[PDB]
Order: sequence, then C-alpha cells, then structure tokens
Amino acid sequence: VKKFPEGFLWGVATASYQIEGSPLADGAGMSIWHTFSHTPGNVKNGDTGDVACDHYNRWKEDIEIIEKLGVKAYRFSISWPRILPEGTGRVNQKGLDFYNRIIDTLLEKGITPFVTIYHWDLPFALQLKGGWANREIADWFAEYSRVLFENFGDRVKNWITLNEPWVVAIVGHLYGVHAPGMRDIYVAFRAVHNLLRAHARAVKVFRETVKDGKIGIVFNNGYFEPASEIRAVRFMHQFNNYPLFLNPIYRGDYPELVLEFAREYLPENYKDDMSEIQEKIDFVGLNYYSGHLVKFDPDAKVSFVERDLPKTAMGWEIVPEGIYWILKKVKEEYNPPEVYITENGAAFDDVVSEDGRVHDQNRIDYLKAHIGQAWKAIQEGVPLKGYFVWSLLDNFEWAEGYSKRFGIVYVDYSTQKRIVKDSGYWYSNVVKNNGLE
Ligand SMILES: OC[C@@H]1[C@@H](O)[C@H](O)[C@@H](O)c2nnnn21
Repeated sequence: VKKFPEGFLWGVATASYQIEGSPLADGAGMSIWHTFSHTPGNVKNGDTGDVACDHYNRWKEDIEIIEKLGVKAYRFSISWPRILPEGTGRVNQKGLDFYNRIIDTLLEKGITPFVTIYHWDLPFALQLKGGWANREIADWFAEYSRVLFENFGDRVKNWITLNEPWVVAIVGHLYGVHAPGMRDIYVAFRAVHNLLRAHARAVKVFRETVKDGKIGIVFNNGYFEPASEIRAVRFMHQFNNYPLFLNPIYRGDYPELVLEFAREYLPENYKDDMSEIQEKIDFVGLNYYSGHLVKFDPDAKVSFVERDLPKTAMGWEIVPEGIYWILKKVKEEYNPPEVYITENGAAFDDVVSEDGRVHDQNRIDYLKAHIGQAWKAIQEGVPLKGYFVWSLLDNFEWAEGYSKRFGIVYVDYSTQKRIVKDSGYWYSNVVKNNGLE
C-alpha cells in the first residue's frame, strides 16, 4: 500500500472560462478568451466558451459531485471580468455573488477551496490598454486581487495568483496560439516580467488584507530528457519550467540560460524590479502532464524528438517518473516550504459504453502511476501537501475546443448530463483510503 500523510489534500481542478459558460451573464465584461474564440480560425471547430459545461447554472450539482466523490479540495478560478467588468474601477456584485455561493457551499460541505485568481480570462478592456504587456497591469492586478481578498478572504484561506505565467506570456504573446493571440518576442518577455511584478504586488496586498491565509503561484512543467550525450535540456528546464519565475522570486534574477537567450527582449532596467519580485510566497504549485526528448537544433536552438512511448489523445508522451523528478528538483533548487501538485491528468477518447459507464482504464493507469511517483517524492522529504486532478469535468480545452476530454466526470454537451467515469470512481477510493493499494 501507499498511504499519504495525515491531512493530505486530495483535490480536483477546473478554470472559469473552461467550464462556466454564460460569459456575458449578469453584467460581466468580455474577456480576451471570449474575443479570441469568437475570432474565426483561432479555436478548433469554431468552439467557444459561450456554454461550455454550463457550470454558471449547474455549479451546485457539480459541487455535489465533488462531495459525493469525497474529494477534499476544489481548485477553481475566478473570472476577472465577472468581478470588474472594465478590469479596474467598478465592482460587479452579481459576479461576487456567483463565487460567494460556490465558496459557502464548499465550506458547508467540508471541501477546501483553492482559488486561482487568474487562469487566463483577462478583461478585454485591459487588453485594449496592452494587457500583460503594460507595466500598469501590476496595479490593475493588485486592485483586482484586493477586491477578492476583501470579499472572500474571510472564508478562502488558500490562494494562487497566476496559473502558468509561462503559457500566458509565451503561448499568448509569442506563439499566438492562445489569447490575446500575438507573435512578438519582445512583448512576450515583457509579459513574463509584468506577470512577476503583478504576482508580487498581489502577494503584498494579501499580507495587508488576509493576515491568516496562504498564497502561492502555479507553473507548468515538463520532464525534459536529452536525446543522447544536455544543455538544451538545461535551457528547457530553466525556461519552460518553474525556474523562469522561481529564480526571480527566490534569487532575484532570471535563470542563466534564460538570460542568454532572452536578455535583449527583457526591459533594459528589469533588475530594478527584482527586489519587489522577491515578495515571500507560502507555497509553490506545480502542474505536470508530460515528458519530452530534446536535442539541440541549430535551426530557441531546441527541437523535440518523437519517442515511441504511449501518448494521450493530446499526443503527449506518458512519463510518470517526470512528476517525481520535478518534485525532487524543486526541493533541490528552491526548497519551497510547501508544494502542491495543482494539476495532473490526461485526455483520452472517452466514450459512454452501452452499459452507461465510461471505462477509462487508460486514465486510471495514468493517474495511478503519477500518484505513485508523487508518493515516492514524499517518502524522500518533498513537502507535498496536496494533489489536484485536472479536471473534475470534461471542458473547453482552449484552442482544441471540446475535442479533448480531461474529466474524471464525462459531460454530454447535448444534454449537459454528467457521468462519473471509472477514473472518478477509482480516484474517490484513493481519496477515501488516503492513498493507493
Ligand atoms: O491542457 C490541459 C490543461 C488545461 O486545461 C489547463 O487550463 C492548464 O492549466 C493546463 N496546463 N497543462 N495542462 N493544462
């Protein structure tokens, strides 16, 4: 058997734009994901978050599912433009009311809320003012965070400033694959820097407003292996993984190989901001899904090498040992006081069998192998306090639309019916047992 520590927090995770629908209901302003997905060509099949899982209406049923599964924590995000429709200034009470009901319901049911302040649905109004490219976003984000803290901090005691700032910056502003859909490397590195500044101002406000809670930040991470006999791997870790942000937070500068590649793209006097960026955080959240084989390639000087390994429906190679590696590595590099795995999961081509069930043994195998590796890191002294499955529900998978199903609960979009998958049942047992067997 593999038993986890007493009080270990087993959770599931979602994000507002991916599940809620009703993006313009009750006075909400448009987000950049609304306008991006409504632009032809940006999302597969022309899919948008207009309806999604209809969680905006079905939230109580969904939380009742979390409760019934015995899951102990729910990580969800708040839509900024539901709360401040123009990004700054006016606060929308109906937007606050929506999350107030979710929070109170979770608490009544003994489920711990983990709130992600920003999971990519920037107010459109702020994008018109340059969004993450504008230094003033540190102020806008601080003001938004303060509203959340003032309204919810009496009840929510666990906060995440940003989901995956690497993705927000690079995928949104260099690759142009995510909102706001830009391709400018100078803008992308300014977004990196402002994401750190905004995160730090929000932590600063947190210390002044919620003297009894904890706050951290969440990073995407992959397990990069060299295609042979190495520095391309060092570069990928430093750039794509937690070091891009934790080196500033803990050490007051970007990682060495990031500075090699990208110095010319950062603001000239970026070091001036580093003392403020070191604002103390309470925990680090690591997301982890996939591994990659990496070679130097003269034509970021880096390319991936395809491996004959099992893959998910995303085409992502399944490499469970990567979750152990990333957990050991974060301890070794920055020794954060607490770590959470804030996302782990997989997309597979789920179908409802004639028996009414969704037999996703593939997802069970995936989760089991990763949970086992996380257990290993704990035995070796990593202060892992919780693990969150992405996702509770099949949902809007960004530029892939509804074509990729990550839920432990199946959503039939024609009816909005939820069907707990075999993986959901399996996970509920893991949680009940506080581990594997
Ligand atoms: O792509 C699947 C999921 C997304 O749905 C989440 O929104 C995002 O936080 C993430 N990071 N890595 N994998 N994911």
